[PDB]
Parts: sequence; structure tokens; C-alpha cells
Amino acid sequence: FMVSLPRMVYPQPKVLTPCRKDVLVVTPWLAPIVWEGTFNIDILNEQFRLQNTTIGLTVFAIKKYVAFLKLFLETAEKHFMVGHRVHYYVFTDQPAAVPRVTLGTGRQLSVLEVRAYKRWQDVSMRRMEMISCERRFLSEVDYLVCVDVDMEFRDHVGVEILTPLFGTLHPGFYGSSREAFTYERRPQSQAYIPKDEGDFYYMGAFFGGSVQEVQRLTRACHQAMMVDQANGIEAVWHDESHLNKYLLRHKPTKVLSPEYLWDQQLLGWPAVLRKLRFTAVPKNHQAVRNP
Ligand SMILES: O=c1ccn([C@@H]2O[C@H](COP(=O)(O)OP(=O)(O)O)[C@@H](O)[C@H]2O)c(=O)[nH]1
Ligand SMILES: OC[C@H]1O[C@@H](O)[C@H](O)[C@@H](O)[C@H]1O
Ligand SMILES: [Mn+2]
Repeated sequence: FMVSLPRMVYPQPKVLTPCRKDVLVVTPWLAPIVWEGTFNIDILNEQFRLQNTTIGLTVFAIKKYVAFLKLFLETAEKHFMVGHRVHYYVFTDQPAAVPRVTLGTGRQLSVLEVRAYKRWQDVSMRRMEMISCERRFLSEVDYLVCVDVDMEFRDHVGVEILTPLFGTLHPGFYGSSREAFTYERRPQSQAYIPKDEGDFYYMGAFFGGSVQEVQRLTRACHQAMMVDQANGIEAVWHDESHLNKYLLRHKPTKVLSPEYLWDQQLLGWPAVLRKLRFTAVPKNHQAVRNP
């Protein structure tokens, strides 16, 4: 049950004036696509604080990737869900390498030790299995957000993203035709998507939803990965290929714009992005992924 919102004074929405004319702000299945200028964060904060919403954030920091945790967590403290209850779940093979970051009130961090796989591909792929400790999240949070660690927050990421199931537009493909999307194209893989199908190319680095929908997604992607393994096939882009297949067949109830997953080194700061909220930290793939 949801109580009434309080009286609030804010600018009237104008029906014959769009917030954004340059971009698509709603998908064909009537899910909002979240860009700056489409939301009044004061209305949304009130809605979600009246539900006493708790947001869980999962992040994996395996082997050398523990080096990314200090910046990831300190910038999350400045920009992620501030004002709301937040539970960070840091999955790592080195609990003593987790930095001691100072947290604001109402925010907590749990360290979950897990095994380290040798291949960076398996480390990345096995997050779906790892996420899918399930009774724990149902008791502790309302929503789960699942992100890469080699990242930093630079601007607001808040309750405008929350919904039963979201994906994020990959910053390399948001202007691309679907034939150019790097979906898995071999019919032998569970992740296969034909050239004439696909709405968007979603990023594996940022998805989330309610706990129920995230466990559905991560269980289905892990099951599909295990089928591929038994068939001796590994999808072209690993968990991201499976996430794409799942979100094609189970449409997300919001889509985040690429404000929410950007790489300023590779892609700069285009005019269509009013804010760069969550961005890649430069790294050397070969060095950081191997001993
Ligand atoms: O040795 C590794 C390789 C990957 N990861 C995790 O898997 C995510 C995805 O891999 P990565 O960021 O390397 O993929 P990219 O964004 O470079 O495609 C990382 O953010 C970490 O959360 C990790 O912890 N240790
Ligand atoms: O083509 C898809 C790939 O695009 C790259 O930019 C990215 O680093 C990979 O993680 C994968 O998303
Ligand atoms: Mn990454």
C-alpha cells in the first residue's frame, strides 16, 4: 500500500511540448527510455522513499580487478541512490583487498567470497550463476542492480532507473542498425539472434530490476550458458550475448540511455548526452586480465 504524495510545487508538464525531441524516450512496448530531461527526480524520490526502497548493488572484483573497487565505491557514495537505503554486495576472491570506504548513513557493504576462474570470460560469465545466494537478496533488498567494477560514477544514478526489469543501451551501438549489432549469430548457441530480429544492443555492464526479475534473468542466462558449454560453444560476447537474447524475449520495463554506461576515452561527449553518469575507467585488457 502506497500513501499519498505530499503537496509539491514543480513546473507543469506540457502535453504539446516534448521533454526531448532528439531521441526516442519510450520503446514500442511502452517502456520509458531514461534520458536527462525526461524525469522529475523530486517526484520519483518521494515515490520511492514512501516505499522505503532498498537497492542492492552487485559488483565483482576478481583477481586484479580489486584495484577498481576504491574509485567505484567512493564515487557510488557520491552519486548512486543517495538518500535511499543501499546494500553493496562485493563478490571477490580477495576479501582482504577490499578497500575500507566510508559509507553514508543507511548504506552497508557485504563482502561475499567466491572462487576465481582462470579465463576472464568465465569470470565475466559466471557472474550470472553467482548472482542467481537468492533467498538472501529477497530478504534484504527490493531491487538489484548488477554492474561492472572497472567503472566510476560521475553524475546522478538514482531511482529513475528502478522498475521490474531494465537493460542499458550499449554506448557503441545506440545509433546502429540491428544487422550491425554484435549479437550471437550462430544458430547452435542459445544466445542466437537472427539478423532481422532485435530491438537494441544492451550492455552486459549494467542491468537490474526487482529481485524476482533479476533472479529470473540470471538463472535463465546461467542455464543457457550451461547448455552452450555442453554443446561446446561459447557465445561471441559471453554473458552479454545471453543478456541480449533474454531481453529480446522478455522486454525490459525501462531501458537506460547510454548516459548510464559511457566510455569518454573511446567515444567522447556527444551532444545527445546531457550527462555522463557512469563511465569506464581506462585499463589495459591484456595486463589486467592475466597474472
Ligand atoms: O579478471 C577479471 C575479469 C573480469 N572481472 C569482472 O567482470 C566484469 C567484466 O569484465 P570486463 O570489465 O573486463 O569486460 P569489458 O568491460 O572490458 O568488456 C569486470 O568489470 C569485473 O566485474 C573481474 O572481476 N576480474
Ligand atoms: O561488441 C560488443 C563489445 O563491445 C566492446 O566495446 C565492449 O568492450 C565489450 O565488452 C562488448 O560489449
Ligand atoms: Mn567492464
